[PDB]
Amino acid sequence: TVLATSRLHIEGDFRGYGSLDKSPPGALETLNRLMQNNHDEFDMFWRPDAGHNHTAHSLLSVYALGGSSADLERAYRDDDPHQVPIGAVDHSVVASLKDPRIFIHRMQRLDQYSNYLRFFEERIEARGWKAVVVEYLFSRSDAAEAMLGQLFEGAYHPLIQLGFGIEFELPGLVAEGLAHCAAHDAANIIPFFQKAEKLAKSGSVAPAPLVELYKEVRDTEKIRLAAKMTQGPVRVRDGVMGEAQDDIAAVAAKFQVGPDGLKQAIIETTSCAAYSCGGAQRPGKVAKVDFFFMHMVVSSIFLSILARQDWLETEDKIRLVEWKGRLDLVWYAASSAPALDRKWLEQYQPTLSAGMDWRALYRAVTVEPDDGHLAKIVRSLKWAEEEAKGVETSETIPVAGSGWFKLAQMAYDSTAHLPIPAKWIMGAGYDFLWTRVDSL
Amino acid sequence: TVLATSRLHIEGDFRGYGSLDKSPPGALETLNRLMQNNHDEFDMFWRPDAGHNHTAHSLLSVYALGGSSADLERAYRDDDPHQVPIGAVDHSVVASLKDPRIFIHRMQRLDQYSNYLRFFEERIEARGWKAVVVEYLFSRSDAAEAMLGQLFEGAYHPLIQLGFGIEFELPGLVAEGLAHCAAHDAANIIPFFQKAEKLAKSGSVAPAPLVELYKEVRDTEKIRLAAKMTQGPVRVRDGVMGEAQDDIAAVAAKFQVGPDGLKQAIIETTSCAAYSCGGAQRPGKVAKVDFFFMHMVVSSIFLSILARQDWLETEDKIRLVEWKGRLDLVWYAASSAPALDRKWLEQYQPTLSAGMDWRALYRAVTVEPDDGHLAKIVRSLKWAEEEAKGVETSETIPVAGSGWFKLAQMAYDSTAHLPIPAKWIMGAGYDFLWTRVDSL
Ligand SMILES: [Fe+3]
Ligand SMILES: [Fe+3]
Repeated sequence: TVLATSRLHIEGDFRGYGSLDKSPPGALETLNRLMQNNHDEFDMFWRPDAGHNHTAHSLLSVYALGGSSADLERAYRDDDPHQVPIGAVDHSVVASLKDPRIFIHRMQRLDQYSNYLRFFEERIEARGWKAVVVEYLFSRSDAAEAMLGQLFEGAYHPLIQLGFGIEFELPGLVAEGLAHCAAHDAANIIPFFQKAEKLAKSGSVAPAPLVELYKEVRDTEKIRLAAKMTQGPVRVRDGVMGEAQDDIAAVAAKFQVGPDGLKQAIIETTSCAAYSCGGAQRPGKVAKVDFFFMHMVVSSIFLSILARQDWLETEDKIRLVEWKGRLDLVWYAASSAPALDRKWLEQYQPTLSAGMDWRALYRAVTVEPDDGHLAKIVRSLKWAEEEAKGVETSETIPVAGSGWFKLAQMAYDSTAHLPIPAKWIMGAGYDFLWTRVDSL
Repeated sequence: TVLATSRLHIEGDFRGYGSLDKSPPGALETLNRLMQNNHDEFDMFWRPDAGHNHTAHSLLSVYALGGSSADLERAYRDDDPHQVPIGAVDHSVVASLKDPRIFIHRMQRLDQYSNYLRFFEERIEARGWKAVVVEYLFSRSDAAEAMLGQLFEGAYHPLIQLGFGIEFELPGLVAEGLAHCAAHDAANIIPFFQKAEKLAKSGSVAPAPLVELYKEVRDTEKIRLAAKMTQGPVRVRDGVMGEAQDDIAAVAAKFQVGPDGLKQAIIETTSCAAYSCGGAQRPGKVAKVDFFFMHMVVSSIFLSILARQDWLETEDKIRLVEWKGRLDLVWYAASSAPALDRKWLEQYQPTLSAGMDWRALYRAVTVEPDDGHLAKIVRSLKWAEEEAKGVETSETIPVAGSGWFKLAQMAYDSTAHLPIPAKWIMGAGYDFLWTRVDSL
């Protein structure tokens, strides 16, 4: 039986957070065709590590930046490597997932994506997508607490997938996000979240600004050196969580958001993530942006979007921002906690993007061969500028004002005209990775 | 203390199995300097999966094919991505490794490579490389039995590393190989070897020709479909061993070598591996060689070399070839057990390599940008021609005579002038991987 949920159709003139120029005629038709092909044909996971399908992200971000049909076609073709046949659905597995104990038991296995997708499309057909999201992420059941930890997995890819689904109110894409969240392999971050939150709610831990928690991670040798360069995509699971889970959980417990603090906590987390990207440069080297710090920035727009959902309690919004800010510390550790300095972004001189404004940089991004991360980071940075409107740099807000566009320029300048593997440095704290980077 | 073992000096006439032209003057001095630099500066593992450092393989193979200094420098620069800083040695761990229970206990952890290297260099300094290899692979201690399974790990890279060391009688390279063997992460192949051998020695399993065991793997649906395309580097651990270990153990138990069978078993295993490579083609597609089948052929020369060692008993030689032939069945399964047909290699018309002899193919391979697999597969095929001199195709020997060189031509034609990722098909049985291969 075909479900109306399985049909992804964007209609009306909503073109995304941080949108500037409207896409020219033809773009929406192209977007709907490609989003549906990707939905129907392709799995969420194309390899065991760092194998998230970015197709939907690249399409929606290029549309939000005002890309034409041909720019969307480029985005789709550039993500050919992310596109592999979707796994066969086992319909008796899908029936059995109604049982919360079987639902939980089958989580954290990549090969279950297509079974969770059918399950969530059926549930969303029966209830709204809103009711299903509350049931499976925010209802405090054993299932939903596991799902909430899973949401941040793999440097925030489930969060990003559900984010887009919620942003465009696309039921089928919300199903993609929930199924991604359920199936994502575990980095042993759930006990990090549980231990950090317990300490945070105990009354034994005084809050501290996030900027100081980045510093504690760097200054704490056991934590800074927990990850190893050659652990690659499993640095969090085998390093930070393997060796220092309790230690970094105690640091993370110090990130505590007051009941009126949701907006400021989004700016604080986003500003620190942006500081990460801009601030981890080396003397005598061209600017490069850390691949992981870039995921910390791209995911920030989805905290802003979830924050404006009327069906979601303020306390759940705050909880999302707390957990994201705490895992930002883990990703900072996994890059070997590089020294950050406000000087690099302040002093940065744009090259390829010299003299561009947002509209010209958006345009330049729509035509740039890329897997979608460029469009995603520049859109997050435009949105951050609006979120943090009238907030200036302070001891606790390291990036603000003209900083947001400067980082977008740096991300464009340091990735344009390069093959994918050369675009982003894979852990700015590891000295050896800077020997493969150009000297000024 | 500096060990004499730590210094790699290749001196004098010996230039490798299947060698033809002598390298011109200057090459030996370049080879010694680069082999030493790689030995002292770089780890064995540069990422957690498919992360083996091929630098020593690419150098020694290019030398054996008669490459000059410039060709060896090319080989070294092409393997730049394989070259990351060698791990800090813990000297108290090194002293503890003399205890066989601590030895066993720290096995199968990649980050121990440098610790096992220093241990094996100290032991080889004291006793000689030959005594240390017998002790740690062939003495049937607990440690040696675990090391013998590890030898075949990651599609034969420890076997290859040790093989080169034994071939050039290079103490320090023997130590690299034994340390690689100890540290390699486990794919759950040890229980496969144990189960297959217990069945073979039981008296209850009749021997069958290897080519009929490839057929049985293909024709047993539970074995053929155990591996999944998107399991990628972990198809063996999570697919063939995860789902079908007992099943494929029972097939592999039928490969049994009699006490006078060593030479014919090397020829049989090498011929079935070559047949894998040349025979897994598709109608209407350009020829491509499977990456894993290529590893099955390149490893085959090191069985021939181990077979000629005076210090190793015939029993042990026979046991190596048995285990290798049995695990070739597992790698065949992991590529989805593609249909094989002798017609493809029989009918193949060389393109780039048309009209070349071995000397000209060797010369062309010395200059081809590559990570070392091209030089390794063409040398194993030349050596296979020598090993199998006077053996013709039969019901059990599916490739012989002119087929060895014809496969070397196909490997050259199908990989030359392509970037590394386009060179070898990563599982010839998976229909989807052929949609990215050029049509005729
Ligand atoms: Fe990503
Ligand atoms: Fe290899």
